[PDB]
Amino acid sequence: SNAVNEIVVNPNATLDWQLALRQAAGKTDLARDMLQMLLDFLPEVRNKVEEQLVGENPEGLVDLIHKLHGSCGYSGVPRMKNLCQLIEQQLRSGTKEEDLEPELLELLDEMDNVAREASKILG
Ligand SMILES: [Ca+2]
Repeated sequence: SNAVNEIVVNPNATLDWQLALRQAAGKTDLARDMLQMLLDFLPEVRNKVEEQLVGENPEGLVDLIHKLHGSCGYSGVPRMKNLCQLIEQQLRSGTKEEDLEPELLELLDEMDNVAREASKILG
């Protein structure tokens, strides 16, 4: 099927600011900076994921997804973090990379969703 999942069950599945604060010593400034740094990293990941999706077989995909997974842990982006877990764990279990295209497309979508939520959160 061409379809991927576009249902986000609740906007806190995209950005959970109370989770973000809980991971940043309860500090607004640190949670701010960590979210900013995540947003500034996403385009590098987007570009690699797009290359993968069009058959360029880029080097370093799983290691970059792993890095994004870790980065998510410093903030509060549950859907994104879990997408990274799905992608990496499937890749580690030997799944052909082409089979994971739906999750890669969902990750691209979630990058946009996170940016939208991030642009509002501190007002
Ligand atoms: Ca922590």
